[PDB]
Amino acid sequence: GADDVVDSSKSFVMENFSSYHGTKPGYVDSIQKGIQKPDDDWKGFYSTDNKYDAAGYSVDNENPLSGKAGGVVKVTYPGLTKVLALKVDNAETIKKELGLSLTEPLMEQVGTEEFIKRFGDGASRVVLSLPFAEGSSSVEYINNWEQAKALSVELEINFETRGKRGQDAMYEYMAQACASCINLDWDVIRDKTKTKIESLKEHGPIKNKMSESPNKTVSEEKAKQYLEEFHQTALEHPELSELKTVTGTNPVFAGANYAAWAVNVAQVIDSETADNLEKTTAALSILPGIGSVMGIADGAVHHNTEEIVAQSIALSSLMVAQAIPLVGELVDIGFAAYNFVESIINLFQVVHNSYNRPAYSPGHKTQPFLHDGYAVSWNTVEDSIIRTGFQGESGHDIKITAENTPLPIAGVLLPTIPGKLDVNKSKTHISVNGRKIRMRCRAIDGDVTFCRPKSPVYVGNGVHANLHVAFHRSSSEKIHSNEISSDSIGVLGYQKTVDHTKVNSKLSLFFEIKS
Amino acid sequence: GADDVVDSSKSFVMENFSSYHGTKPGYVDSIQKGIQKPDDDWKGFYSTDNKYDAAGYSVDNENPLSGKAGGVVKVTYPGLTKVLALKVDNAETIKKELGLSLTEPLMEQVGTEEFIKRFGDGASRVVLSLPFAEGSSSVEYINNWEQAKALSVELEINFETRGKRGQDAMYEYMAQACASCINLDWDVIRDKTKTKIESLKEHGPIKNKMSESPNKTVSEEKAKQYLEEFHQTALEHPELSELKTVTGTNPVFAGANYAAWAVNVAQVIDSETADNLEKTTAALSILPGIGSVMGIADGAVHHNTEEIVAQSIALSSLMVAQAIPLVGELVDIGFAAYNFVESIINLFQVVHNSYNRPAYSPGHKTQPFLHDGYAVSWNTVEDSIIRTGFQGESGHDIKITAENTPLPIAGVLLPTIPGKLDVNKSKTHISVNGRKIRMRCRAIDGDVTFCRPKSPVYVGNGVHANLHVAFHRSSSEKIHSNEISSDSIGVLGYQKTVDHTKVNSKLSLFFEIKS
Ligand SMILES: NC(=O)c1ccc[n+]([C@@H]2O[C@H](COP(=O)([O-])OP(=O)(O)OC[C@H]3O[C@@H](n4cnc5c(N)ncnc54)[C@H](O)[C@@H]3O)[C@@H](O)[C@H]2O)c1
Ligand SMILES: NC(=O)c1ccc[n+]([C@@H]2O[C@H](COP(=O)([O-])OP(=O)(O)OC[C@H]3O[C@@H](n4cnc5c(N)ncnc54)[C@H](O)[C@@H]3O)[C@@H](O)[C@H]2O)c1
Repeated sequence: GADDVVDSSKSFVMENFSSYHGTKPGYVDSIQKGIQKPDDDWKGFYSTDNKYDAAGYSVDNENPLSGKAGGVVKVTYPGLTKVLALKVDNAETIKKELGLSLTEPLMEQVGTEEFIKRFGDGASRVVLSLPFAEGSSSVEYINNWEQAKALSVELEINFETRGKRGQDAMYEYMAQACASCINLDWDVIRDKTKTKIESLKEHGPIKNKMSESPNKTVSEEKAKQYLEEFHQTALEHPELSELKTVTGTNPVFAGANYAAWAVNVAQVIDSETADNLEKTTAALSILPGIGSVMGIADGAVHHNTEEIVAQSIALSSLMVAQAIPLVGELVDIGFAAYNFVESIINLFQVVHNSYNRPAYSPGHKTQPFLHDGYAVSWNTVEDSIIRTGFQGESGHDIKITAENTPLPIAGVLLPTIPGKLDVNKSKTHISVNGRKIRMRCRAIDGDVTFCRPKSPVYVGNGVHANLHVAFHRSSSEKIHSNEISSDSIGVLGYQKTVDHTKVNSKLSLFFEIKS
Repeated sequence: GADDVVDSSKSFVMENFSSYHGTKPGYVDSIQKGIQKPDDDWKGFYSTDNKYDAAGYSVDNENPLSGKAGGVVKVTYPGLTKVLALKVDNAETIKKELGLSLTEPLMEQVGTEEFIKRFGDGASRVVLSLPFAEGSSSVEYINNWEQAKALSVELEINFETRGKRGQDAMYEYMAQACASCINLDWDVIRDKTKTKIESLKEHGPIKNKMSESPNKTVSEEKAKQYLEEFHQTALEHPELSELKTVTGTNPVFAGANYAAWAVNVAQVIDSETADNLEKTTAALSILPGIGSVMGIADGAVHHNTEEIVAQSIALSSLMVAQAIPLVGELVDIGFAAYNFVESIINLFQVVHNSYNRPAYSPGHKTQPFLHDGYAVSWNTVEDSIIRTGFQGESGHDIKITAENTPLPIAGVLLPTIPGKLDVNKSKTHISVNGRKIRMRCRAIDGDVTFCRPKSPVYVGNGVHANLHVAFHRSSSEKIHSNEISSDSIGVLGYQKTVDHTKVNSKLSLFFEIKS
């Protein structure tokens, strides 16, 4: 009953149990006067244990994208509060398993004396606990509206009082979460951006380059052509010197990408959109290629300095202005320097926040490694863990497929500890659409066993494989932090005779040793 | 104990319990005389319930790729046999949970009187049952060597007696599994191939085109250039007319791809490799681009006629011959018409076998939909099922990420049955690296609700999202086969103002209604 829906390991009675609530502009002051009710099973006051998670619930409901953020308040229950952690979020299952009345709203029942007597363990009330979200270690608290009347409300922060532009106050606060960490000063970036734009517009070669602008609707291919030369010319400016160095190698940061982005923007911004930050943001947010200007690629935010960020934004701003008359419909005039910059700043902040949050990189846990047309991932989280300290076997499933045409899997490289952790050659195989292919595994240079499929393996649209790696433990001795050669399994795809040195496509699955 | 490792639902006592075993050339006749033993926990005789799965175990152990296939025999146990289905393949877990001696080999213990008395349910012996493989509905039987001595062995098929070339006899037999079904006559294809090659070599314009071959080591870029013109010229031949029509539209079947493939082959075939079928096959099997010649793309085998397959193979054969002197190292002479054709035929057969086997297409069950840089999939099989016939809620997790740079998720389109099956707007959200974004969902034209994220959603390397769709059932009435608008959920990525008509990247997740 209660075992099916309640997580005892994670429930607890606490004195002065505190949590956080994010609220909208206009209510930061009135909410500190008291919590009050402004499916039914879930009608309740919502808080979280994470204040920066609370912050995300503070944006003006009618302008969720660019709107103003209100604040975060701390709500404390005096006395003893019982946090009942739930293993399911289906209310009928909860009411049933907890033997509750299958009719009255779950939350309504949570605030009854009987319910508090039964699962409160002496606490004055009960607050439901649920995981905040997939990919979050935060929890979500669900307070019964009546019991919530006992909450003491204190202010955490009022983003509006910080008097900063856009959602700068909210994002810089959340950034406090990680003290890597992208902790940028947007006031500094906002100011450098304006200065740079100014210096660029008022610039000999740039103004000269502008002269040659067809300054009339031209074809898209000609637009990009002009834009790529403009970009090249603009990057010579002393103000964009660092950006010239940082964007020199990675192809994602090339001029063609800036030009591509610039024309794409100029194309979707009509006059009414441009005269609205919310409308600009919604328009820009669905465009591809924003990574070229943000300097984000290969899993890293490369433009992580106020100086380089401001040069990148100033650069695309100038180009959007050039692109508007060639492939647009409005007066680039303000847009490029006004809402374009305001909207893009906001988007950077959204993406920087994502990378500041703890997340699994490709090939880790059940997160896919996408590369060369292939998609590989550990079938389950348990699969990605190699347990140690016992004599025995273990199996590990790795899912494999390719996007379209049939691509080969040459085999798989596995890290070992010869004697302690070995490949179990008889249980290691790969099934392609069910055809269980046996593998010829051989120890190679450097504590790695290379296993090859006995027959050809190809994956693609409609064709998938399950790589089942079996390992053998010769002793109970725990593998130690030096023992295994590496922390990944390497699935090898096709062979490319590139760099005059033939090599395979490598698809890595990262593991952790435990127990 | 036994509940933890034994699947009662799938175990049974059967009279004359039969199964199949695939064996190597040289043993098809001697194995019919009796089963006899030629980790330890798993030492046993191996059979399966699928004869075409058995067939795959018949290839000459020293030439697993191109070698000769022996046969399949049927092994029958007289009397009553108890098939004990196992829920785990870890022998220590089995011996422990079944209270067996944790020392003696599991299989050794399976052939004891005591063990047969305990779990045989009166049957003369016990055979272990295990799922054959991930992606297979077949089972694997594990016979105790001693008890296996009672088996009656009958012949199913001897591929060698069929007297066909390569592994034609084995693959055409397996093809019998699906009676779509690629059931090709390789003798016919082999014969048409030779005829076509002949007609091409002895052909005015082709011979003329050959004349102009630099016929000496030229650069790779020049090689492809010559090869693309040669290809174009060769496709005009009356013998390759159908192939000219079938390869006209899909870019994967273009001449650049044939030329690319041709030079890639010529590049990896040295003399010793070329004089060995096993070595040729192993060499070719790791090359990319085989889908252009097989005519396989977008999840379908397009070249599915003996006529069109033979034209495709004849065409690449001619080109490999041209590519050898330009970007190779041997005498194209025999290779292109000898082992090249033998090896490629084998590879086609491997891939056709994959597509003949039941498999889940992208976006179905936990199989990923890969498109436009995004990777999306149902978190679990249960998620991909929408259950009906009850009043209540259900949640469905969809995993989302993109390969590299930050790409947007505009929102998600969901099929409904207004009144009966609705979107639960309060529980439907998307978490990006943990940031739980709420969604504005609105009913639109045609029994579809479009939900948009309240704030910008971008995914890419290091950034992932979990789309959690919540549905609401207003009555116990079962959704019927006409009710829901479609069988998929459509996640929308970036917007491309292509075809002068702007559209989003569409990523579909296919579901099934059940219960
Ligand atoms: N806002 C949060 O901190 C928070 C925390 C965890 C989860 N959530 C999630 O967000 C969704 C909606 O929750 P929500 O709280 O933003 O919205 P809600 O739908 O409950 O609306 C209540 C809104 O009115 C405001 N309000 C103003 N004065 C109040 C007062 N005196 N007492 C109580 N509320 C007052 C709240 O701040 C909130 O913005 C939830 O269903 C849950 O998924 C929100
Ligand atoms: N061959 C099959 O039909 C079959 C079926 C299901 C699973 N498997 C799998 O293939 C792996 C190895 O099994 P396997 O059977 O190919 O190889 P094995 O390692 O048990 O080797 C025995 C080989 O010797 C042969 N043999 C010849 N005469 C025999 C005789 N008189 N009695 C018994 N065996 C005789 C068998 O045909 C087989 O080819 C298994 O571990 C399992 O994963 C094989």
